[PDB]
Amino acid sequence: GAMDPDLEATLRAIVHSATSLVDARYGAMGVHDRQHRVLHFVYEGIDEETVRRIGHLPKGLGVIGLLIEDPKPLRLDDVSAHPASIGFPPYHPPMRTFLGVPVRVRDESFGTLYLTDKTNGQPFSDDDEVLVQALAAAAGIAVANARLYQQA
Amino acid sequence: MDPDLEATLRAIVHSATSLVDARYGAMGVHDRQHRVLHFVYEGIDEETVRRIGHLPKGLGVIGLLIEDPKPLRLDDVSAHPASIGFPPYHPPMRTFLGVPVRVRDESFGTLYLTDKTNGQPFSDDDEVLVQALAAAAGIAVANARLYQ
Ligand code: HEM
Ligand code: HEM
Ligand SMILES: [Ca+2]
Repeated sequence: GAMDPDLEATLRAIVHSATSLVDARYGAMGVHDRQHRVLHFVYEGIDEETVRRIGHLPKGLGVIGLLIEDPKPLRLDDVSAHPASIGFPPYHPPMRTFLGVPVRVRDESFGTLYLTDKTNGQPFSDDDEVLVQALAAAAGIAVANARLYQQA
Repeated sequence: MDPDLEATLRAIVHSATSLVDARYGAMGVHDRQHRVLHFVYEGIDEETVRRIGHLPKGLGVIGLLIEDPKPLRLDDVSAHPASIGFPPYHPPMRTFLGVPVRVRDESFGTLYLTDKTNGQPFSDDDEVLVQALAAAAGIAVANARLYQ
């Protein structure tokens, strides 16, 4: 099923603001069920043709997985050099700098919010982290409170 | 009143205020009539709150925001034609950014900030960020409304 439309609008807006305000080239959010299973994937910074070429959506593997069990923020300067990295699939843009956070409400997990490749070639900042966390928290509020499906 | 909602709305106000680096931030939630249902804020000391006495009714620029729900971003709130004025003992405030707190179906209130640091006006960036936070608040309110 498609995401509830208000939830989707809210999540795309949160991803866009996060991406813009930390000056990331790419931004993404995975929306999960309560068991960390990826349900939806919201992103920006990649053109449609490149999206078609990559083909398959992410499974929430590699570095992204770390955000789920160690729910504190993670910054890396060369994300795919991390030993948990699965690697980029064919056609995916190479990415180096990373800032990622879990999306939570209290102790419930709702997904992940992560950004890559700060445009000045610089590492993500402390201020960037704090902002990203606040956005994630807002995202957790949206997902937790989102309208559940209803038959006509 | 609702305590877990109230705490959610306060967290959103805190996020808007601190991230934009405003001195003051508020959210007002109204009924279909416009009776206030929630008014949460930060940046003003309890002593000044008592001095003001009466709660806002949602007039002036806020009223405008209720009437025409779209972002409103001003160098000087007192200079807007729809400005009603501050009551006695209210802290002076000058720069203003307000956005609706809403979902597609309905708008429930207004999230608003004043007096960005160093006397600077609120930016487009600030406005977009506040809209994103407000939207999350809008979902939380909608969910609460859904109570029978
Ligand atoms: C635009 C925002 C995006 C960001 C910030 C992002 C970031 C990342 C990162 C950091 C990794 C893993 C590095 C590692 O652990 O090896 C990854 C892997 C991956 N990405 Fe992306 N990516 C984005 C967009 C996309 C899109 C649009 C697609 C597909 C349409 C995609 C498909 C994949 C796949 C299949 C993997 C392999 C790991 C997995 O299955 O989870 N990505 N991405
Ligand atoms: C701290 C966050 C606050 C902000 C950002 C804020 C801002 C504002 C603004 C922008 C106006 C409209 C001015 C105009 O239209 O000319 C206003 C008016 C008003 N304010 Fe505040 N305010 C805050 C807190 C308070 C508090 C704590 C109270 C007292 C309980 C209060 C009481 C009022 C009253 C009575 C009005 C007159 C208009 C109306 O009734 O809605 N304000 N304030
Ligand atoms: Ca540091």
